[PDB]
Amino acid sequence: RKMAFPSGKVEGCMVQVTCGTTTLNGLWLDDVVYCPRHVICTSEDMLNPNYEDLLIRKSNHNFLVQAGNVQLRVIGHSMQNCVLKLKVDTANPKTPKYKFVRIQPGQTFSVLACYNGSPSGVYQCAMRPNFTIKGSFLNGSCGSVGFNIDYDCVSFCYMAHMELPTGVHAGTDLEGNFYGPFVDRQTAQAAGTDTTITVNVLAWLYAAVINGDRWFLNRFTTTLNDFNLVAMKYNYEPLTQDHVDILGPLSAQTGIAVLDMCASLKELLQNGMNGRTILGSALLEDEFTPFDVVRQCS
Amino acid sequence: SGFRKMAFPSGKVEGCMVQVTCGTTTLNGLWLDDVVYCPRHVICTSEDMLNPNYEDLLIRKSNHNFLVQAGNVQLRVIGHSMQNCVLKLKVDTANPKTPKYKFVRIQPGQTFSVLACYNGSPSGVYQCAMRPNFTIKGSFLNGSCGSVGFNIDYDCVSFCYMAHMELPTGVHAGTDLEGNFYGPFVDRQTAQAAGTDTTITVNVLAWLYAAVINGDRWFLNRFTTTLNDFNLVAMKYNYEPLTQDHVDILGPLSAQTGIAVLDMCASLKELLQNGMNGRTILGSALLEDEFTPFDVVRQCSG
Ligand code: NA
Repeated sequence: RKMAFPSGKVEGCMVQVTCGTTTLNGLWLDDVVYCPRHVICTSEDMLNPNYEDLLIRKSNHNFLVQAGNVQLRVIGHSMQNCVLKLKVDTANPKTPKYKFVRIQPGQTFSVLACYNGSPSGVYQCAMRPNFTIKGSFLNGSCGSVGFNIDYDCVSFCYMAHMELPTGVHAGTDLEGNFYGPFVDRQTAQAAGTDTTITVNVLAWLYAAVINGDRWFLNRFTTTLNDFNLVAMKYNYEPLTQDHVDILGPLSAQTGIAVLDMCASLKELLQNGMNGRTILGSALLEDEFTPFDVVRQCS
Repeated sequence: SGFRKMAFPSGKVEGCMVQVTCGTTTLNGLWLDDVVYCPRHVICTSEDMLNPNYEDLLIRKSNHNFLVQAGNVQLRVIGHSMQNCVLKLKVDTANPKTPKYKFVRIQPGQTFSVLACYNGSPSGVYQCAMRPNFTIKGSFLNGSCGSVGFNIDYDCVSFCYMAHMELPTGVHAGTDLEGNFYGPFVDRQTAQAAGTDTTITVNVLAWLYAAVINGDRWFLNRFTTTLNDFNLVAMKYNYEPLTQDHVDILGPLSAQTGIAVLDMCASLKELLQNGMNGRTILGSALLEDEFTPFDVVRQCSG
């Protein structure tokens, strides 16, 4: 059971942004509303949008921002990469302590999903190696904002811009930089073949050991290079020395060296589960980071 | 790959979470209007928990024995009473963040979100179902201060669950907000264990309909089954029996897809026999049973 962060601090920041007939979700922090810049495009604009030119043709009156039933008056607009910044005449009184951060594939965060024009659900996820996010099967989302919470500080890391044909979404950080080889233009785009986040699977095996689920431990230890040869065969991400270092705390806590756990994982890949489960699951979980496990399993 | 279930946004409940301390025992309470609800075993020592006599423990308490903290603000308790297994502390301030709310008792198979507290504050939210054996599958639950379960329908929070105990297998058990336990469990540290759990068959069938609606059909077959034959097979896999009520409930999805309910039962029978052979349904390599017909009809009948 993966948990998301409590979403209340972000809920107070979700607003609806309308340009023409397009309405989508924006993030209201102090006196700025952040949203995908493609809100300014028409159907025909998307085929080859000149966003800088389209934006200068736009005026403050072209934007309608609503926080609940209160309209926010737009008093200026600028673009930062693929994110539109709408200066509004009112600072959000619910603005939490926050910062904008960029995460790496394999790292986890919570998504507050908007449906029918307001925040509707929250889930925990990992950014896939192919930079997409496995969201809800429900289509027609008005957008999504991804975040982590550390103490009282919300670290915003993701904003959804598009749905991909496979049921996943793709997006930017809050400075408008895309994650992955995607563009906010109407053009043929597909997620690349995805792979399993190996360092997270190892983190989760450590969680299993901490919770007393040990049947999969074996006496063997492999090498980083021998393991990666097997990992590649099974569409697992290569393990790096950095990953090994990251797992260090869990190795010290459990007494299972990383390359020792890698040999357990190699065997699980090559031979299967043999009718057993781990932490009650018949499948290996790759949406817990090492930091998630350390934090939740002491 | 599992099915991506969403929890309700937890903000409306976060505004109601408070800390309740009795002696050395601190746990989560729910502050609604001028009442704080929490498990009555907050008044127990570790010794008491084997055979607590709650009436005897409570008659000896005064209002000022209860420490209630809402953030860095201390709430003054001005009365207290016990309703079944829940303690109700009247405080001198109505919670200004109280949402529209009601208390409801749910049935096994129903879903709800859980706002989990850890280390003395809300720390995580997840979506779950009340299992057929009346337990909740939680997270790692290392040092939980409690949990509150809820649904949110049109800005009204329906509170349906409060966690009281962790059971040996890592699941938890608890009560409705009137303090009545779900299942045969008691708020006493004595040998009690969850019965064998079973899969929520009607939920799996609703989710298969959601899959067809969203364009997944590889698992359909040309067979049907009688209701009794299906139940004889399903129970061999530890699936819950399907009732005529369940058949009625799936009616709208059958009418939407053109697939008779007992035809979908034949498909489920075949999926249990074959597995998924490396394929997914709605992105999931597992059969999902924590998505109810109500939510499917709502999110897919459109
Ligand atoms: Na080993």
